[PDB]
Amino acid sequence: TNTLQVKLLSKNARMPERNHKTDAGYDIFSAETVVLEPQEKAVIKTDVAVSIPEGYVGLLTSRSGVSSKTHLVIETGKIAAGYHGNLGINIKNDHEDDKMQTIFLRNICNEKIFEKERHLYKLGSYRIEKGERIAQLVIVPIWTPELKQVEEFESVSERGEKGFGSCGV
Amino acid sequence: TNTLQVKLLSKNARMPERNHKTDAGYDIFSAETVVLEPQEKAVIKTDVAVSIPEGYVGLLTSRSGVSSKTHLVIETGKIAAGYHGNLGINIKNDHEDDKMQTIFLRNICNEKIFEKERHLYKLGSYRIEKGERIAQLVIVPIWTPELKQVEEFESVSERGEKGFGSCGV
Amino acid sequence: TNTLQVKLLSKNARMPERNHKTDAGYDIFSAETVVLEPQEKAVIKTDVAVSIPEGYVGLLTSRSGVSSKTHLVIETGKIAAGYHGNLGINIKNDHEDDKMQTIFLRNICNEKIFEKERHLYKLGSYRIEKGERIAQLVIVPIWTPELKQVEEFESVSERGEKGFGSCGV
Ligand SMILES: O=c1ccn([C@H]2C[C@H](O)[C@@H](COP(=O)(O)O)O2)c(=O)[nH]1
Ligand SMILES: O=c1ccn([C@H]2C[C@H](O)[C@@H](COP(=O)(O)O)O2)c(=O)[nH]1
Ligand SMILES: O=c1ccn([C@H]2C[C@H](O)[C@@H](COP(=O)(O)O)O2)c(=O)[nH]1
Ligand code: NI
Ligand code: NI
Repeated sequence: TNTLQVKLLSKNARMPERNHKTDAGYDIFSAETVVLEPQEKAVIKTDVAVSIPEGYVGLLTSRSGVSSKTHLVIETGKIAAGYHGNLGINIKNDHEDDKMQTIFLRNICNEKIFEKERHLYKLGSYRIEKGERIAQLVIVPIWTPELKQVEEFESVSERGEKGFGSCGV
Repeated sequence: TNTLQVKLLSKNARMPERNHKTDAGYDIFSAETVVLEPQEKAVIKTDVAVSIPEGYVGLLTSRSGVSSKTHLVIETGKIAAGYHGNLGINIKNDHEDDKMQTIFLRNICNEKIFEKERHLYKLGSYRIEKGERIAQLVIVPIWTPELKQVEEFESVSERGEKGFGSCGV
Repeated sequence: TNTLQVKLLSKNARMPERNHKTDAGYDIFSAETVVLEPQEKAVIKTDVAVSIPEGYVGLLTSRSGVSSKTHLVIETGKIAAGYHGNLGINIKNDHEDDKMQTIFLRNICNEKIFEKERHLYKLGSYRIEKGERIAQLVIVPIWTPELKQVEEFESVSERGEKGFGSCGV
């Protein structure tokens, strides 16, 4: 079959988008407005549920814009088949806590947020607005064979017990 | 074929598990007991060898629990076909070194470890116990065609030389 | 078809390599010489363009050597089909800014760079040389079905609305 089922869990949820046939995955939006201070960790709720069929895995991963411009680090989530719960974005503000203060929050593009009401924030703080495009979902097929414990392998390769950790060549 | 070969390299090794037909990959366990101080890097040995056939790649990656609860960051390892050596978990404790001390170690769930014997640790330190479930392996098929150097591409797309780095839209 | 088209954008560009039939992906080289101070972010240009066909995605990802030896963190780039622009390596030097000074730069293998001309650098600084092998590209097939909004899913699974965030079991 060529259909994926999507359940919206609230009015704050936004439907994933795949504009262009050339695009790899689906744009994921935040359903929460959240301020992340330097070094702070959170799981941002999308209020979106997905039904991935067997033989596939979803990759809830970062986008080039947010990750390259800001210190907001998204850990790629392995969305298993059958998981019909709320998709959470595993995020960390990886800006260092330098103990310095500023009156400007930063957006998901590293642009300064101008406010009428003046407030003091810790330098390196970000704000993710409700409805903002911060992640993407890329679904790839998986191979899940039966495991067999062996003492030696059937086919000896030309790479072998090497080579973990090779820099400089 | 629908079989994957697994070699245990020591008695400390633990067999990877795929409970449920709905699960994406295989649970990987640590074979070492290791204390990671803030900002410390290590390669944790599993004492497990795997024989991935050609046309596939293994993804030695994080789990939602450990990564969301703790500052333990696992870099996804690309397990090549033919690599029959020890699978190492590329890990870093990404807690900041604030120079502060505590008498509590943190486990892989960010819970405080209570000890009868009192010791002073640096705040943000974690302990990975031998046998603990800290990673997972997801095997996906790969496309490895022959490369052809061109001056211009055959099919001009509608995405084009764009678009790297787009935030805010 | 079993062919991938590659365009070199400058003389500084280097052709991706896939030595051995056992290897997962293609070795990517830097086209820039760049010094990254602690906590600094950059997008390193490869001056290499690729034409990935539809039904596939490229994974511009780290290698075991650089990532395990150094604090240089590469965020895996999702190279979409049709993207014919310059492939950029999304990188961050994740060494902490301890305010300390040294006369040695570190290479991509964490080895000290010896210089005839003496200079003062911030401790934790790295230098990526033009032509150095720092990344790899692994191409995997993608599933991109049509989306259908539902109120409830057709097939209820045995995993269910669980289980996000499970450590310690
Ligand atoms: O960033 C993430 C990671 C995981 N999950 C969901 C999907 C998985 O099916 C489930 C369990 O994750 P693991 O513990 O298997 O990583 O949690 C998310 O929603 N977001
Ligand atoms: O986290 C990792 C990364 C790599 N490898 C193994 C599998 C690869 O076949 C080999 C070489 O890795 P690269 O240098 O190709 O990344 O090291 C691991 O065991 N764990
Ligand atoms: O590290 C990266 C990430 C992305 N891209 C390119 C490929 C994508 O087609 C395009 C858009 O990226 P996203 O915004 O979709 O992540 O930028 C890179 O060259 N390097
Ligand atoms: Ni990944
Ligand atoms: Ni950090």
